Amino acid sequence: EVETFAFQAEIAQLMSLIINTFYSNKEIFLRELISNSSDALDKIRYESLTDPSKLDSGKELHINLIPNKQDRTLTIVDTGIGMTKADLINNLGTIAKSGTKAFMEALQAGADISMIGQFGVGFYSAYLVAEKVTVITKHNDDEQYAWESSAGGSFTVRTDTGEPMGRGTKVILHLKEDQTEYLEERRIKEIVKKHSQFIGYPITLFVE
Amino acid sequence: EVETFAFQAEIAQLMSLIINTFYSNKEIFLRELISNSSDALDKIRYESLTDPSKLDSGKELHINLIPNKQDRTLTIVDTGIGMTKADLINNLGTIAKSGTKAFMEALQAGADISMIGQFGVGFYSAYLVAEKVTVITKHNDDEQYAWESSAGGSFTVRTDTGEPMGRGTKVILHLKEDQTEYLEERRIKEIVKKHSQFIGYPITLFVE
Ligand SMILES: COc1ccc(CO)cc1O
Ligand SMILES: COc1ccc(CO)cc1O
Repeated sequence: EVETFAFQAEIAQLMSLIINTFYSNKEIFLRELISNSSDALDKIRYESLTDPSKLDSGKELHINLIPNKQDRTLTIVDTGIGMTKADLINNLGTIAKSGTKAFMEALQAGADISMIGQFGVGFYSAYLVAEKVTVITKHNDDEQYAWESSAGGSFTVRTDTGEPMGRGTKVILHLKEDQTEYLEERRIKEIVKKHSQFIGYPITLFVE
Repeated sequence: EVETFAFQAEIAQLMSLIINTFYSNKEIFLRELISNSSDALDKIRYESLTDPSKLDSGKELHINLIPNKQDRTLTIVDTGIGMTKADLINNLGTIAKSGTKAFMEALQAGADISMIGQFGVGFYSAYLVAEKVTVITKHNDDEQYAWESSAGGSFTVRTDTGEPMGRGTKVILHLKEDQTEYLEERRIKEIVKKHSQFIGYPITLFVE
């Protein structure tokens, strides 16, 4: 049982734009995914200030970076707040239609793709590097779900009976054939150091 | 009926540090307050996607900048989500103790005060320019409250029976004697243009 949904027109346009614009500085995708992860870790920390049972699903607040050259995947795992099914369907908890609008008009006033996260839709930068993106998420208030899209106007949602994760979000990036540099330890380290050096949670880069 | 609370030690330390460090680039305060405003406007927009009655307290999503040379105040008004009394007491909805920690260790690794918002405590930059800060807030789920602090380790909270605001947050900056440049139309315009030019909500600068 997989449900299939249409992107809103504006999100589908943002995805096309990210896929089709010539734009070399693709590396920013990782910074955007890590920021999303950091935000979501903040949220479950905040909630726990007043209800410490929120952390019964896992006390450790962190980010893992898991490359796999065999599968051609880069996985970003957080133990953040997670998303409900509703949040997942509703553009991964974003205000994506109005974010896309403000981003498009910025690209007019001399902005570039790297500024995507200022418009609150930095998730979609995944599509600079990935041909397909799988999102596994678990929120305290809901079940574990898998979201999936290879773009082209539609995404799926299914209840995930894969590995329970306890709480958080896992972004699986099925990388384009020409973007495997993002599987290299050296290169991931460099991008993390460049763009993500003041993140307030441990970021562990796994090794193969 | 005014309640008086002690800052957590770490927040009191952050406030001292902002007050006491020699640091010329004070203008960043406005960017930080506007970002907070933008975040809070995003939140009430998000909520409204699924419950349009959230906007019964006011449909218009915007930011006003109100200088007053007579009172020596600069007011930043948003129609964002607002804060509950609990959020207000608990460091204006922030994870300020762990934010302060990460900011302090950054200031070690060659970071500067302007990077305060990356640690999620950019509110406290108000204290670059203001000797006293009053926060009026109204959340859909609570009453209107006034928060007040001139730093020195303590803040007050009272239920505000002043002008009903419907929904949002109002930051009143009682400016230091030597910081009145932030009341000048020209200067506010310049800072908004410099630092806050891709905010996705109208920002109206009032005139005297
Ligand atoms: C709310 O949590 C999240 C939401 C979206 C994303 C996407 O990168 C990651 C998260 O951790
Ligand atoms: C959540 O709303 C807010 C919280 C804190 C501040 C502080 O600048 C402004 C807001 O609008």
